[PDB]
Amino acid sequence: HHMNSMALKRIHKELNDLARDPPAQCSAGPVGDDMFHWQATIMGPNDSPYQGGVFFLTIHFPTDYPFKPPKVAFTTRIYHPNINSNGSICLDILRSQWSPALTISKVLLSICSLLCDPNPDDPLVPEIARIYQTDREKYNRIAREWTQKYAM
Repeated sequence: HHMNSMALKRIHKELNDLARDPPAQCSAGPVGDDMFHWQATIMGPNDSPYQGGVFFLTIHFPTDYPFKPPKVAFTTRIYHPNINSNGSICLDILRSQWSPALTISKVLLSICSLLCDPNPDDPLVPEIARIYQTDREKYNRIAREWTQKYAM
């Protein structure tokens, strides 16, 4: 017979790799004994208006990982064009551009990259995209305000 544990082995591998080479601002791991449900924490990137913030996420790996992406959501509020009040993240690799070559460390690094470099032309929060496009000084000030309001 078969053992059906290859997703679990992949997730374990990815967890061990994460400990040895952490994406710098980030921690992540299983909530308790369930390897398919993780929590994560992202410290606001230093050259970003989220500096000083601590943002919590949930990660749910599918049973057929790595052949489908993990489902990742923010649980902390953030002022960003691509992350909505439900914590949903608009990031290509979590949708059409997922590859089984990717890993949770790559996903966390890409979220951090998104925090630094929003994609305002593919928004989940259209006002925040508008402010980003038209008045970056205002965007950074409000993003700092919200970091202090919700993420510190």
